[PDB]
Amino acid sequence: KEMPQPKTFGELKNLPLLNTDKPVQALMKIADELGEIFKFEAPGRVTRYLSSQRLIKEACDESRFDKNLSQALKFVRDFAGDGLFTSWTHEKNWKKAHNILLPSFSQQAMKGYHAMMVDIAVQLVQKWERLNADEHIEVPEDMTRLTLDTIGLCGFNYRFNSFYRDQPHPFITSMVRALDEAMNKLNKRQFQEDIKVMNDLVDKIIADRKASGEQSDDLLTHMLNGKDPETGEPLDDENIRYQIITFLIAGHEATSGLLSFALYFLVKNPHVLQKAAEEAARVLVDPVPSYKQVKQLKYVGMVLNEALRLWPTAPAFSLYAKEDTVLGGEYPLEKGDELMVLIPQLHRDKTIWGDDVEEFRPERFENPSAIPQHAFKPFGNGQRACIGQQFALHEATLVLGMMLKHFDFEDHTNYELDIKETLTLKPEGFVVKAKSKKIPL
Ligand code: HEM
Repeated sequence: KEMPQPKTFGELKNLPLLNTDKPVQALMKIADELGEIFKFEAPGRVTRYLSSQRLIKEACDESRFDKNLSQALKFVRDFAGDGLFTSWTHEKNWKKAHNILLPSFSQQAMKGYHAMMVDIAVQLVQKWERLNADEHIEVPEDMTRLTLDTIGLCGFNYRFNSFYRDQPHPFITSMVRALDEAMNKLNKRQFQEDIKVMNDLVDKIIADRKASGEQSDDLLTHMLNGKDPETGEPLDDENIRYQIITFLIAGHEATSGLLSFALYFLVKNPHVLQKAAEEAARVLVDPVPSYKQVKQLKYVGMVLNEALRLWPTAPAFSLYAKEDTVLGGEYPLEKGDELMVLIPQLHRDKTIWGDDVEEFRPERFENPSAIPQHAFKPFGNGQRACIGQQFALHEATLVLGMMLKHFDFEDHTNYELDIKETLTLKPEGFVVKAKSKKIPL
């Protein structure tokens, strides 16, 4: 009835406990010790971290709780503005952009993005085909080049050409710098300059596109042509800019993390790699994968969901109570009280997944309808769930399928998993060697 709480440090309350490079991983250990709910205080602030499916299912009831803008999201809003990710559900622009963009992110819409995804995926595979025998792959680095360039191409038909450079395109440098600064706040001169670099490029492309009248298969065309069904209003140019920034900010790192963790688990589990590779060989019979082929990569899809189970790459989200309510029959909350969903702990709930939760077993996802509601939430919840979920999974399934078709992989360093935390998670320093199977591409 009384909620556990970890060590306090006087006026600093619990804050010193997150004085670490790996706060989510620290929080998982606190959850291991304290159980399914604990209080966590800082000077300004109180939240309650939830870890069990029993309480998280209640937290996911949208009549009772809505998305909160956590401090991290408030700092990100300095450059992501009122784009979808950093808006309250009640802001007019959240609803407008959500209504306009939702069908442009459906599974069906992936058919329209597929050619541009393949363009970047082929660039990645060709890079690896072109390595000499003495060389190796920097996995999260190459995965981030791929996802950034894919979201730039599908997002606004802009080529960052990340596979042509050691130093990233200057927009990328400013975006990555801007993100780091917002996370570190949890400089100012550089922050403003980096914001300006982002707005300038994105505003220019928007202005260029409106001028030429060109129609493309990208999200920018959808946003220039879209009208909110409720009001009949379009998004204005400022908000369109924030959405483009948001697709890059929200999408690039979580998706490259997922591809990196999935390859990690595959090289650490050779039997699973071989089963995934046999499927990729059977299904991807053409030098350029089709949309329909990617959809037949069922076990690759299971591999990706099981990677998201263990290390969901956007690991926590924040909610507030809409009205006074009692959580789990035991914990009274007041209107506005905050909850944090700790997704890696949720995904380790032994009452749902059985005792073997640390084991990498894609077969858990063989029958998606036996996973209970709200047991598996790597893309968040309800109407504030990831709008990019189909995009991320189509991209990851395509790319992983191709990697497994085209190369054998060696964990040549016997890499020890080290999870770096930013807004997202990734296996820092993960490296492999890939030997080409010499299959046409
Ligand atoms: C595997 C990769 C990804 C993961 C694990 C992921 C995860 C998430 C999660 C957990 C949220 C909810 C945030 C919260 O409740 O505060 C979210 C929201 C969002 N994501 Fe993703 N994401 C991924 C990829 C992407 C991609 C590629 C894009 C864009 C193309 C994207 C765009 C967005 C947007 C715009 C939102 C806000 C949606 C709204 O609230 O209306 N994400 N994502």
